[PDB]
Amino acid sequence: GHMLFISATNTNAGKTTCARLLAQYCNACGVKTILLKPIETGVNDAINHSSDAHLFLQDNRLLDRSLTLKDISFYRYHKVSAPLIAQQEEDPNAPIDTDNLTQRLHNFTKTYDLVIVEGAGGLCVPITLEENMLDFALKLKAKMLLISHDNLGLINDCLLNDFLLKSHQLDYKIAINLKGNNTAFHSISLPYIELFNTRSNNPIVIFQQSLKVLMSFALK
Amino acid sequence: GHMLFISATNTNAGKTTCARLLAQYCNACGVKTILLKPIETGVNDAINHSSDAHLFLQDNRLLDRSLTLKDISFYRYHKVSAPLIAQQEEDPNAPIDTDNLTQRLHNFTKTYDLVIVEGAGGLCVPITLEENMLDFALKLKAKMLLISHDNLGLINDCLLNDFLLKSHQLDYKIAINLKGNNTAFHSISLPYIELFNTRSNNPIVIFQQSLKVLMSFALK
Ligand SMILES: [Cl-]
Ligand SMILES: [Cl-]
Ligand SMILES: [Cl-]
Ligand SMILES: [Cl-]
Repeated sequence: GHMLFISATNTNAGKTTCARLLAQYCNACGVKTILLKPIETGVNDAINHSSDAHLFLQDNRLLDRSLTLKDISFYRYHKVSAPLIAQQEEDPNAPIDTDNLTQRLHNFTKTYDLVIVEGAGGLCVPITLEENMLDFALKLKAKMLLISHDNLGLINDCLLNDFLLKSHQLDYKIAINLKGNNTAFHSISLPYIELFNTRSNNPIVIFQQSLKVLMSFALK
Repeated sequence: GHMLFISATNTNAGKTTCARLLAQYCNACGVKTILLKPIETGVNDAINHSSDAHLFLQDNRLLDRSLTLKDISFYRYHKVSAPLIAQQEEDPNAPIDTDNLTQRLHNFTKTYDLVIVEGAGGLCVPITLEENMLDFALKLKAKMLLISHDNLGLINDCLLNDFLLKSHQLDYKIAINLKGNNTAFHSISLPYIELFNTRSNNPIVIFQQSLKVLMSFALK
């Protein structure tokens, strides 16, 4: 090992925040961890240095000053769409090559104890006509951490993703990104999360309660 | 036949609007159609007559004046949660009985050409500890219409649901509820929907383009 893919149930989940918190925690525990964003849409790197890859780069440069954006993010598009569409429209002669990405990402396992790879869009978002984000995670042989939002509706979103993930050959965890000012989660949604977890071999966790558990998972 | 379950990808999809439009269309074509909402959460019937079941009732009373709310909706809770939680908290001695619901819903096939049954929450939302909305749809032997929202993100949500639905033994269609003022769908999300549909035996449709197709589907 070790490599951990991070995806989200939905665009509003806050996966980048969670990825940064987990890598900060791992680093602080002496587990040397890098954050990669191999594919990113909706960017404009001449004008905005606040993309996921830029935030990752900032964190990463605390371990290696020589890193640059192109070392950690490889396919970057202005369009907000799914990567497949953004690619076809902006770079028609350059399909996303997941073999190349697998080599680039796995090279970092020489120099890091943990390589965190953040996806874009969700598990089912297309990268090529043949491959989605989940297919890429499967090719990488990574473990998966799927971040959920904390709003009403999270049960359906978590369980949709759980069904997809349990139906494929990978080790995964679903973690809810619970915000500090959320006055409803515990009384509205948590009761079912607790019931679900009694009946499941793989429980849904709360991210904020689970830094040690998720580091253990990632490094297992 | 005929019975058509209606669910949604997410809370923001507008399934009730779509259900009402489809039943209006069917009625206008001489296909006598009733709208049922067997389970509803987040209601307060003393104070608000604008719940899904109330809207359904209004439409239904154009065919049968004698119908009342209790004829078309059977388990109603104040809590916004998943039905299982709302039930456990409000009516601990009265679990939702899907055998009873199956009998009640199927009785309407005596008097209607099409029975539309709207769920609550989504396919994976729990009704009992053992059954979710999809399990209930499967017990009913209904066809399924799953309404999607039309925002960025719809690809992942549609495909998550498609995976769940294709993995079970039922006839389904996914339809996007496209709003009139949406200035982004066609250039951002539709290109992939079109690609997907070339490669699928069961295409994702746009609800507004598909009243005749969906009526044909429901009555097939
Ligand atoms: Cl994020
Ligand atoms: Cl929920
Ligand atoms: Cl609705
Ligand atoms: Cl989309």
